Amino acid sequence: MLTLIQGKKIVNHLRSRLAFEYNGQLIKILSKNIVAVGSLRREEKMLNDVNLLIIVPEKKLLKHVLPNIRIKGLSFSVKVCGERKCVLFIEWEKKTYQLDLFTALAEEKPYAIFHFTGPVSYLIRIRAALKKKNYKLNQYGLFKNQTLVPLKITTEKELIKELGFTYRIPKKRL
Amino acid sequence: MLTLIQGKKIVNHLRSRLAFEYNGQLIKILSKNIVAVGSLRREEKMLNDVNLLIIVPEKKLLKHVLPNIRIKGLSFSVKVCGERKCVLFIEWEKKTYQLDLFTALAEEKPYAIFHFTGPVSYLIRIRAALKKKNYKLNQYGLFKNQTLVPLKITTEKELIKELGFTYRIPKKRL
DNA sequence: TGTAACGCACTGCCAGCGGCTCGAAATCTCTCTCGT
DNA sequence: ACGAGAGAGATGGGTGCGTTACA
Repeated sequence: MLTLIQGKKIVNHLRSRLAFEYNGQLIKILSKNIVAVGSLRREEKMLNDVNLLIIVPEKKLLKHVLPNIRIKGLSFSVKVCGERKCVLFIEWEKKTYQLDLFTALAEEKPYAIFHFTGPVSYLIRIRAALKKKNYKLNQYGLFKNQTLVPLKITTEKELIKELGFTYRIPKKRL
Repeated sequence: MLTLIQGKKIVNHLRSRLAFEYNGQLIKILSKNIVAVGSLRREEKMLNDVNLLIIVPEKKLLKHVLPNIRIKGLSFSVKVCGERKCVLFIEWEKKTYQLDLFTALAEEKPYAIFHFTGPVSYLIRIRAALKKKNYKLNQYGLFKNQTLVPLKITTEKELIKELGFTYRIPKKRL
C-alpha cells in the first residue's frame, strides 16, 4: 500500500528510466509518451498499485515493448506479461509495491487514457449510455457497427465532449 | 412420401423446436430465421422431403449449428451432416420421413432462398442466361471473374429483379 | 447449372523420416480471473 | 461495460478423385 505523494514520486523516478529491448537494441521511452493513469491520476489519498500508460508509435513494436521492458537500477520481478498489459512487482526503498503497465498507439491515445483513468463505475455508466445509442466504447476507440467511428479529436477532454458528456477532471468521475 | 398438408404441419411443429449445442449451451434457433424452401415452398401437392433453410448470423457459428443440431422431443437418425447441408430421417406419426437442413449467412439469404426454392429446371434456365453474359450465380452470391458482385438488395425479389428477370411466384417457376 | 458430404488413393512432409496408425508438437478456442 | 493474460481443452497432413446427393 502507498500514499498519493509516494506514488507521484515513483512516477517521477521512472519517466526518465524507461526502455525496452528490440533486436539487441535498448530503446529509450520518452517521458512525452508516458501517461500515469489509475487511482493515481484520480488524485486518490491512498494507493495500491501504480499504473502507467506507455504510448507506442508503430504497430509492429507491440510484440517487443512490454515483454522485453527494462528499468534502470531497479529490482523487479514479473507476475504476468502480454503485449498490452504487464504486471511488475518492484522494490522501492526496501519494500514491495505492485506496478502495472499498459500500451496504446497514437490514434488510440485519447480512448486509452479515458479507459485507464476510470474509475470503473464511471466507465460503466458511460459505456452503457452509448450502448443504448448503438455504439460500443473501449480502450481502442468508438465503434458503431463493426467499423470504428473516426473522430476528429486529439485530446481526452476533446473526446469526452465529442461523446457529448460533461467534462470533469479525473478526481470527480464516479 | 408426404402430402403438402403433412409438410406444412411438420415445418410448423419444428419452428419453435430447433436449437443447436455450442460450448455446452443449447441455443434456440429463432423461427424468424427459418425459411421453408424446396418442393414445399413451391406448393406441390406431393412432397418427398422437407427443406429448411436456417439463417446463421455470425460466420464462426457454421461449424457448430448443423453438426450439433437438436430437436426437442422428436426421434431422428442422421444420414449425413456437414456445415452447410444436413440430412435427417425423422419419425413422424409412426413413419420415417426425410428432412433436409441447409444454412446461409445473413448476406447470402437472398441467393440462398432463391437457390433452394428451385426447382432445378428453372435454375438452369436462369444460370445459363447469366452464364453467356459472363456471370456465375450460386447459393452464395453473384460472381464475375471470380469476384463477388456486391448488390444492395435484401430480398429474393429484389435480387431477381436486379438480375433482370420477371419475378415469378415460387409455385410458377419452371 | 452449380455446389456438399464422404470415403478414398496418392502422396507430402512431419512426431515419428517410414509411415499413412495412433497421437506427437504446436496451435487454436474457450473459460477463468483479472484490469480499468 | 468491454478487454487482457494465462492455463485448459481440443485438434490429429495436404491435395483431388469419384460417387452420391441437394436445389
